Amino acid sequence: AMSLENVAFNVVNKGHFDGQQGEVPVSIINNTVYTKVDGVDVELFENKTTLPVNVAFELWAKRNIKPVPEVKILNNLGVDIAANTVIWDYKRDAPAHISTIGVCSMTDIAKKPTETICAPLTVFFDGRVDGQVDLFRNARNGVLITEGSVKGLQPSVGPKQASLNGVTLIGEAVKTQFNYYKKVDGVVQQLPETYFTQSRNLQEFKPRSQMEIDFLELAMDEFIERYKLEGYAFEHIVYGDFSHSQLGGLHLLIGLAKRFKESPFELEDFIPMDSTVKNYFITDAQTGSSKCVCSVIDLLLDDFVEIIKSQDLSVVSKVVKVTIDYTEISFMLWCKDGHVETFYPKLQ
Amino acid sequence: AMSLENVAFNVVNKGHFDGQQGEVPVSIINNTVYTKVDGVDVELFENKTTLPVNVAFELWAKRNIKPVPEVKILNNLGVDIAANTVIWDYKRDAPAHISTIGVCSMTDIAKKPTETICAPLTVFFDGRVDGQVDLFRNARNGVLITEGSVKGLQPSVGPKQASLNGVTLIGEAVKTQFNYYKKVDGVVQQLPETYFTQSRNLQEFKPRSQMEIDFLELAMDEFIERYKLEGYAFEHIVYGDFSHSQLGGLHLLIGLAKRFKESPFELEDFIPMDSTVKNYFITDAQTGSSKCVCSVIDLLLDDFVEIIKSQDLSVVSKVVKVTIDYTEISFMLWCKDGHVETFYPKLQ
Amino acid sequence: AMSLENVAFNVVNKGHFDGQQGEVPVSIINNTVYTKVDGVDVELFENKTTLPVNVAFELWAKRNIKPVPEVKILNNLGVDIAANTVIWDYKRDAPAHISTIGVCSMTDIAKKPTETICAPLTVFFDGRVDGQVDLFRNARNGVLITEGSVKGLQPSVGPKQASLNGVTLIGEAVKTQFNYYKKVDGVVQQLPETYFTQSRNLQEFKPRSQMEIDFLELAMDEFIERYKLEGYAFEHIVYGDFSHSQLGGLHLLIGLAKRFKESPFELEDFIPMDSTVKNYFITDAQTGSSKCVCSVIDLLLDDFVEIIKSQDLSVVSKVVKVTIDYTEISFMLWCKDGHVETFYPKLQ
Amino acid sequence: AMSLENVAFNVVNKGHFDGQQGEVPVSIINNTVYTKVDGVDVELFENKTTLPVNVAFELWAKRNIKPVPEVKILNNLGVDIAANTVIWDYKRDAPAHISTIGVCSMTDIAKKPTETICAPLTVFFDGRVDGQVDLFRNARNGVLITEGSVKGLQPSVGPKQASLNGVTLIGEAVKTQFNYYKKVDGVVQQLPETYFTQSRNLQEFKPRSQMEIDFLELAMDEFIERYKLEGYAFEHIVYGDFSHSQLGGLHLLIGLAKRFKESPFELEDFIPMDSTVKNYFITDAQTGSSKCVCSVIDLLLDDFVEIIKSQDLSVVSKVVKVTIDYTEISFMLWCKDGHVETFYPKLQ
Amino acid sequence: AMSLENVAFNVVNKGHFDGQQGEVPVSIINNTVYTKVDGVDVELFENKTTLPVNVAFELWAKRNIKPVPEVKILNNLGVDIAANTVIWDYKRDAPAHISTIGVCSMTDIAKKPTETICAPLTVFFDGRVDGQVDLFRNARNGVLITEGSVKGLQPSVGPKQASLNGVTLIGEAVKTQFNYYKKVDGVVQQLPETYFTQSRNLQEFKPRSQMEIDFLELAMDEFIERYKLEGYAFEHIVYGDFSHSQLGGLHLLIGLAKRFKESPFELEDFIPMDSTVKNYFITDAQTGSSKCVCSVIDLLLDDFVEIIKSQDLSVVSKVVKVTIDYTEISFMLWCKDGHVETFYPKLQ
Ligand SMILES: Cc1nc(C)c(CN)[nH]1
Ligand SMILES: Cc1nc(C)c(CN)[nH]1
Ligand SMILES: Cc1nc(C)c(CN)[nH]1
Ligand SMILES: Cc1nc(C)c(CN)[nH]1
Ligand SMILES: Cc1nc(C)c(CN)[nH]1
Repeated sequence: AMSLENVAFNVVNKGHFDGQQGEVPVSIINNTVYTKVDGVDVELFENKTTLPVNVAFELWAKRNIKPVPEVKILNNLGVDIAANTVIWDYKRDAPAHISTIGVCSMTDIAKKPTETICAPLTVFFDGRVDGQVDLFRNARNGVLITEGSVKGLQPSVGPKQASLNGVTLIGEAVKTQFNYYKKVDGVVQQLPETYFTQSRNLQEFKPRSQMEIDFLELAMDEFIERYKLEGYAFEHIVYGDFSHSQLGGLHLLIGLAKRFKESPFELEDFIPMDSTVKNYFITDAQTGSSKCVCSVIDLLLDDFVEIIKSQDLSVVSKVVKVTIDYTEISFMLWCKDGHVETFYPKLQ
Repeated sequence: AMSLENVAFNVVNKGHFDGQQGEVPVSIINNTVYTKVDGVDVELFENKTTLPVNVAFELWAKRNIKPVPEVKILNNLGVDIAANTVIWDYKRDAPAHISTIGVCSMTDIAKKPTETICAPLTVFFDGRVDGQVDLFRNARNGVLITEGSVKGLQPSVGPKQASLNGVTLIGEAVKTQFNYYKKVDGVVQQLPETYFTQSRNLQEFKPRSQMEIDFLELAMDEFIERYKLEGYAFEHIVYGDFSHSQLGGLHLLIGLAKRFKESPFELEDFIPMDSTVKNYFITDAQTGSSKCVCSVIDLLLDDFVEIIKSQDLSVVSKVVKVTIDYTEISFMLWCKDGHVETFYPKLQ
Repeated sequence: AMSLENVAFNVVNKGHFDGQQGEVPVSIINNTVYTKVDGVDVELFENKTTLPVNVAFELWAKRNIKPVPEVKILNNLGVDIAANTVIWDYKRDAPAHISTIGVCSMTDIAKKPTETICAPLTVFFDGRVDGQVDLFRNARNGVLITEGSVKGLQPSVGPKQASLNGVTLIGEAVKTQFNYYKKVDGVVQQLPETYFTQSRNLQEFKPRSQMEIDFLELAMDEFIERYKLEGYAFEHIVYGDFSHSQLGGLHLLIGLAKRFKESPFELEDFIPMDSTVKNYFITDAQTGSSKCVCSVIDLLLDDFVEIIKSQDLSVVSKVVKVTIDYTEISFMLWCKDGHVETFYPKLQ
Repeated sequence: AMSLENVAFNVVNKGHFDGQQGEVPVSIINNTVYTKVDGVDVELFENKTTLPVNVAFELWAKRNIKPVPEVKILNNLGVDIAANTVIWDYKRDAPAHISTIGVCSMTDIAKKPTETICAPLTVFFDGRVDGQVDLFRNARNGVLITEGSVKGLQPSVGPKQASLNGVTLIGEAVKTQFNYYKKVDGVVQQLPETYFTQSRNLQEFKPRSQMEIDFLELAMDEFIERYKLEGYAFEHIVYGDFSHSQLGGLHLLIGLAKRFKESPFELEDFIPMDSTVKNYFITDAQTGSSKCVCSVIDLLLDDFVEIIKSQDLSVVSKVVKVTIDYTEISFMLWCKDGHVETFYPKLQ
Repeated sequence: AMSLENVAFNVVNKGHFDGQQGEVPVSIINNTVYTKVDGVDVELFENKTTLPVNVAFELWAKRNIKPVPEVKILNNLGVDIAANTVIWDYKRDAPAHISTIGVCSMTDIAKKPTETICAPLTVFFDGRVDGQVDLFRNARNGVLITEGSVKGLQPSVGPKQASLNGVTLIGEAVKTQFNYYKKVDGVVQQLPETYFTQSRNLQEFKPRSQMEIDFLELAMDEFIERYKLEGYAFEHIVYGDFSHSQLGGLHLLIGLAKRFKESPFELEDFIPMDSTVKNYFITDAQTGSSKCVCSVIDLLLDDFVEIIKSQDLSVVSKVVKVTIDYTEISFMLWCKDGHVETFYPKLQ
């Protein structure tokens, strides 16, 4: 019994769509939904999507308010659509998926994921919702998350963090670590062994290991001494070189976080979306060092050290493929005389 | 139980809002309402009003589909709002009135016209709706239309024509001639003696008298001979003078209609709204004669002849006030040697 | 090697997309594409679709410029997408189908219809394009049109008319009558026996039989006499009754065409799309007779007479199902004393 | 002698509308007003209102630049319109009122508040403007503010703070505490005894009493000990419970301010407007505790303690009505064994 | 070989336009350019200019990514257009100039600055680009910047700072100090002796001299004592007077920076553009002191002290003209009894 005024009533009275009965007067102008409160219009939703305003408003109101996988993880697993929920992409302020199943009459391709239209699409299933583990078992393509064991199904432990209403966090009052399962053409696939990105911000970066605590506290030459990193080009790769017009390295988020405490810099997010590897046009404010495409990855420093220390350094240039967030990331490894020159997430 | 999807269901299934239950999926883009019909969007309403798209859509769906007074008549009588209906202005493709009573939650100032908010406004009442003659009796300010007698109330016979879904016509299968009543501060007013404009189109003009039949069939000098119009400047005023750069006269719609059969002309309606007197920037295609503001009135030729023949012609210039469509229309009368030079609906 | 400036170059220089090389400067404002011609912007395309302006522009430039099936026929046959072409819906000024195959990078779901994404969709194939009869043979779901015989495939003769650049016509210099074939899950279907709508306009209606020539020339009571139509309510159904406030019958386009020569009327197309049965809110200008939902079908009068004369008239009300344009159209048959009262394409 | 170019001249040259003579070239595109400065367009005003761009621009330029009552106070007193000024709502970036009196030709319902149209509306009068105390005396409905005594009129001391150009503050160089007067139907009404909200921000919260200084400095169990708050559920109500998936209590702004210093949290203002009680969808970043509708009020902790300590605690659940900012706020009081379980501003 | 999809490919893959070959699917909706990434639209550019969206997108992608003169300097020198580059105005998010030369087909007035159309316009030339010093020599009107000497041309040393991707800085890894040259009507003009504004922010203000270090550390009466500023009204002019309703003085950015550390204030930038003298509507949050037009200049305190100490103080009021950023700034000097009362950048 869906309607614009009923979705708006739910937004005004419940903070989101809660299936409540009622209507509030709504007015649509430009790409913004308004409601009349004591004679005047009050903005409820500014549409930043490529969907019609009322359709985007309904999808946002029907967004999942439970901790869910980060959009980069769902994308890396090939999720096309979600079963009976909307995964809201908070970075893009838009639905993570084009179509829906049992959510909105305008975007729905089906009411239930068991409809033959869904068979070729990778449907996201949530084991926390009743019947969705069974729906995953009968779906030809899909990705399932659960809080515990699924009889017979071999699990893949996902990252510790999940997104709750746009806030990435490692849950204390809620579970954020899920078991992951994937199926392609009716067959359960073996999810690869993988590292996970840490999903930290540059402004509120917090070290998550003793190595990371030492990197941020210690000076460059003494940290490299303590962790036996001589010859691995951490000076260029992690710390960054701000001496020439073109900024050198600076590919690990922790390096950007360290630099940020001393002097500010501009990071232009020219493809603003959640992704395992991010690309920024960086301009260092202090020196004027800059780089058009500086690929940045947020790995735990211990994981990055483990990755770089497990490479054969006897070749000038090669592609090193590492599974991170379930996807294969290609790193360009440059060496000279058995020592690393640079190691960066390869720009395709 | 109003909603956008329910108004749209009524539009799609009943042609207008009929109070039916149901919903159809709707999408709003730009200022247009669309509905999904077998996978594709079909336009239902393009907003040409200054109201929000969804609000205009609802008001148009809730328009009065019965023959109603033309907007120029309602305006001339000072109608501010209508009781429990929407008068759709088809010349502007917008609601004739700013607010509503018992129609739409966004535009409603009241649910019933008996609310004290309505007392200072001239409410339009329709005797054809049960209880509205009584509502008019208790309203402080109002305009009432009826098909027959109202006990005690002295009627004012309105024009023969009414607007049915934007089509002005003299009804054969429906009654279009109404009795009119008006109240100002609780007192039933004596509506003045009035002429009525004929509301005819230039393209499909039809004569409504023998004088009008003769005007369109006979040549200029023989019509003026037959009707003793010598010295009344019908050559300039009605027929029009296309000999100089500035078009002479041409203020009566019948004259424009006659000219139209021989050669076409451009009429720029720069204030496109329903009004007793219309103003056009006219460019005659055959001669190139033109005039920025050519005021045009559609009076029955017999009425215009009666008006001009009842004027004292012994003064160079004066204002002749005529009650047309219940309003006072000032005309400018120009004379010389006891004969008319020009007579036009005055530009203020 | 697709681009906005290249599509625009093709539009400006070839009238449509012809695969030519070149670019013209383009500017996009509002929902309109402009091109600079000697210092000033000239409109090329105004987007009336729900797609992004540049995407709609490309699809319209890449429209099929050959006579193709009318959108109502494709819809009735369940066509979801077209193979390597765009069917432009000129009644909606939008693409007939949501997605494309080998046409535009933004709307493409595949490059070739042989991709497994297309298997569950009914793909439209054009025998006039090389290899498309073979593509239809290997497609699981599809609709095929041809100019002649396909070995082994039993044909279904389609209507005489086809749409050429939005102009429906029976071709003299081009073939417009196609053989139709359909497959559901790999099985060649037996297309039902069907009547066809004539797709005529009200303004330029032309009779296509002696019965139709007689209907338009003869008076009501003598036509009904000549064709033994006494007791079939053609007076109400076809001719129309303009005596009461609610317009009676008027469900056959030929009747609207006949009425149109005597007096004009307003037809509000509230669901403006190509369909076998059309619904209009009609207001007769001469009488003021009106009806919110007047279903109108354009059948050849001989076909309508054959349909109504082949019905059992011994029941008050029943649903009469007729295959028209390959689809099942429900009609409502109302009888009394063995005679027809009304027979109209049923409003669901 | 109003004009768009004259309002723009005043904005460019005086920072607001100052009644100066002159014009600057203006261009309107989208919903933004621009001015040409040395060959290029410079944004003057981005319209975020539901009014036409030029109308909103004029109202914003004509905004009151003196300390005025906060919009929540005016709303709580039922103010419909202001006399000869615009109260700009900085939180909504729109005029606080639909219409004006003597301000803008597009929004004006009258030029002077003495016009009969204003009689039924509660007009806001400013005693600091000459003649407005007299206008209030003759107005049927209205709200008056003054800096001192009005002969015969019994005053209501308002809050210490007022809004100056969107900045809420307790004035040192200007008076921000006003006397308030209200009239309904020609009769001066007795304004109730009321508490006042403190209007503080979460990010720049400052304690305004020794109790508040102790709440922010002291730990939970020692503050409750010092102020004899045992059994009043301040642990749940003020401090907040972040242990379960649903966040417990957290209804006093000071509690949110204390929590904010330790760890951040998201507050979704889903009805973004000035109001005595605010509703937020809160997501605690540290724990993942969340609540869809967390009603938040900014009372001085001493006032909240006085309110909760003056309640009978011998009932399971009841509505406690408290006058705050002149309006009656309903609080839901939940008790068990003579002790408080929760006390929150009741969600209607 | 320019195209929208090629500019977008360059933005996605290089961070800006780099002349690379390739295309990415693009969609334009509203005034925003999007690209499809794994099924969903990702925003590439939100148009805030008065140019068409695709044109602004191309100009922004083709922006100069090298340290360039700040827009205020180019404006002060009368620059109309740039040679074969786009100077992006980051404060206005728009191109600094209306037209281009050899950049975009929509905005280009010429391909090379040697075309007679450019002769009357002051073209900006960059000596760092090959052939541009020669182009300047043959241009009738122009402004040239270089890193070193130009044979025969007498240089003007510009400011230390330049804008790199919107970041104003004094370069360490890149040169930001340029030599400036100007030509009017084929004749090299002598650039005047000039002071330079420091281009500092209020939030991240840093002292650039011992006098500035002392101003920020020392109290008002002791700083004035140390620098012999008694009688120069620094208390009013630089420190600001927040005691009356109208804020006194506060015309030097360093004064606003000092005040900012103690208490916050609102600065309304009503003409948001880069300029030597800025105008703000300031509201002090602590006191409620305010001023509609507070002209603010960021001079090094030593330079401002030198300017004010080099004035004759024996007149009530006079205009003091000082060349700053190459332009003549008029200062209003008010004196009494041989002492300064106020000294502010005169509001024209
Ligand atoms: C997360 C979110 N909420 C809203 C109201 C939006 C629209 N910009 N986005
Ligand atoms: C009379 C009318 N019908 C419609 C669908 C409109 C919107 N332009 N106006
Ligand atoms: C058939 C058609 N041509 C054009 C240029 C359009 C856009 N309204 N539609
Ligand atoms: C307070 C305010 N000033 C302006 C220019 C606006 C428009 N967003 N709002
Ligand atoms: C500097 C800049 N980049 C972009 C994507 C814009 C559009 N707002 N402006």
